[PDB]
Amino acid sequence: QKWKWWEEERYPEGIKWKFLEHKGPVFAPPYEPLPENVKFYYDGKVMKLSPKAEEVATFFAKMLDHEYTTKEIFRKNFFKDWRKEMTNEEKNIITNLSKCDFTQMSQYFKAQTEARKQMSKEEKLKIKEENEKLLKEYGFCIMDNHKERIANFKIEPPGLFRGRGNHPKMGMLKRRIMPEDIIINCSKDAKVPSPPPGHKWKEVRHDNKVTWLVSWTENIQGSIKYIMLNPSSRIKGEKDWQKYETARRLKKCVDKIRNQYREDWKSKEMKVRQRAVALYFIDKLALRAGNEKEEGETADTVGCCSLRVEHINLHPELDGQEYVVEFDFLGKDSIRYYNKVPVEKRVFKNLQLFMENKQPEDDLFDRLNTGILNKHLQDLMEGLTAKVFRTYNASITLQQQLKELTAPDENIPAKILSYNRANRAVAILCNHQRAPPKTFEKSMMNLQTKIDAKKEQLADARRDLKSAKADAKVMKDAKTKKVVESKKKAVQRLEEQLMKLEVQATDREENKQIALGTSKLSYLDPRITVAWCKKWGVPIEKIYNKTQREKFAWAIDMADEDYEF
DNA sequence: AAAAAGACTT
DNA sequence: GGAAAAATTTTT
DNA sequence: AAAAATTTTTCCAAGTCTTTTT
Ligand SMILES: O=C1NC(=O)c2c1c1c3ccc(O)cc3[nH]c1c1c2c2ccc(O)cc2n1C1O[C@H](CO)[C@@H](O)[C@H](O)[C@H]1O
Repeated sequence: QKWKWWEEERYPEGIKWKFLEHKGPVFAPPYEPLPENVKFYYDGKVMKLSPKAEEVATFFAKMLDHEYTTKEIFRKNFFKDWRKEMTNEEKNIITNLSKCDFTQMSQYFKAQTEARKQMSKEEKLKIKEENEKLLKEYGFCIMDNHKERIANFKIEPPGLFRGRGNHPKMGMLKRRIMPEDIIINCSKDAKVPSPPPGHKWKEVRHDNKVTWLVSWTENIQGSIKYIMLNPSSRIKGEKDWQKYETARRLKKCVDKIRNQYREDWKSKEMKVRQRAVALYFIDKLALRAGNEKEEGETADTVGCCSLRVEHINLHPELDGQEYVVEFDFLGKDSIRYYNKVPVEKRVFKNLQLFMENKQPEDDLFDRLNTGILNKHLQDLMEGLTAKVFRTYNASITLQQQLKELTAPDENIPAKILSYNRANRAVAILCNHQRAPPKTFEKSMMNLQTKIDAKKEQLADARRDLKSAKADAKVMKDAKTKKVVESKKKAVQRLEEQLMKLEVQATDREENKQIALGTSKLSYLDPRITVAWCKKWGVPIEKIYNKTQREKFAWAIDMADEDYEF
């Protein structure tokens, strides 16, 4: 049938749903104990571990081939949380982690992973079918007259935290979520889910002000984790559309604001002069608005409104250009932003006033935060917040670059290269850097020998064409004229295959150190892509995959070739 | 306000 | 949503 | 067949921003 929610009357602000019914969450598979043959050693003597401690042991044993299991924090934190999980007799023997031997456990787990790849077709088909019924019983929920798919109905299995970068809590045990940790959300008129036999849920609420189905607190940072609906849903979609419409509401007066902060660099007060240079960095240079986070709980990473004096270095003339600012800091997910950038005169002179009488450990932009920045952005435009500047700047840049890289005479695969090249341009700006895959980028040798193999085929096609024109000299008739037709059609068809493999090769080389993914899903308006695909006749299925085609369903229907962001 | 929470992004 | 796995696929 | 490159689920957190409590 297919529900077109985008044609319906917008949902009144306040309420998110009227009805909500779901079979609750699926719990993480229980611990399957280690057999009599797999032994844990301590001080070279055998030790049978109690089911609680043996479970945490398995969590360290599996990551043993990694490099972080030698880090001080990972080992301190781990051993702390492991000592808790032990019995009073084990706490007395096991004084340190360094005298423990996990090798037999680690080998068993490297053996089971290997034994799972050698599993028979009859067995694999049995797991894949009982996995697809789990998806039909717990995978969907009812939300207002329609069935909507759930995002992550499965609850996270217990293991060890690593997080990203230099984390202070890395190594800590993520404890198993029991039904008693779960808060349920459904309507009054709905069938409240039944908890696992001989268990009870923490609290069953009916909050129609919220979009979640199940929620709970996780022990590492204490933040609330949620079971939300799949992107194809109304609730996640109507909001994603709204986002991209508030990026357009910025476009019609962006130049007005971009020519306001410029004059504010010459302002009277210090607070007004800081807020303006901050806004410049977010807009033109693409920085996330740095929210102040607690120290010693998360990694030391910053953003704009949280940048420190040590993070930026000033240089007058570097390699030929005036007023250069050198950025060197770890952003979200510990990803480094290195940027040497020629700015205006009044900016470079302003940064000196901010770094005046301050130490390297102090915050560059004092008398400012994200809330002080956002209050001004609300009085500049309704709904405007600091992240709309990444959405706008990304979406507009995708449109400008497509209007430049799409040649009307190009064939279909070459047009795709253009969209990727334009996607790439947005990935570099919005800082979605990546590290080259370990030993997998050497398979570039195997992709080039597919292009050099097609040249071997064309070096026989061009020399097959030369036997069509050299035989036209001796006896020219209707049978010899067909050899100049059939052996010219082949040269053109093998040449369009070499072009296709040279197009798809330039993609992988230039897109080595960046990622299109984040931008594609969360920053680029899909209507810009659909308009493009309808304009050049390129089928959408060649740009958007199975998942994204369902997420952006609203853009695939409602959007003509004439859409202008 | 000004932390501390809770809800959605990315 | 990127990085690692697993369910598929193309080269061997 | 059986090693190997490409493709799609399943692991794992870290931000932005609004809403409570203190
Ligand atoms: O960029 C990301 N880095 C991440 O580590 C990440 C990201 C995204 C993400 C980026 C763009 C986007 O559009 C959606 C997205 N969902 C993410 C992550 C996670 C993520 C990480 C750990 C985890 O346990 C659940 C997660 N979900 C998930 O996102 C939500 C977290 O509450 C849930 O819907 C569910 O856990 C699962 O989908």
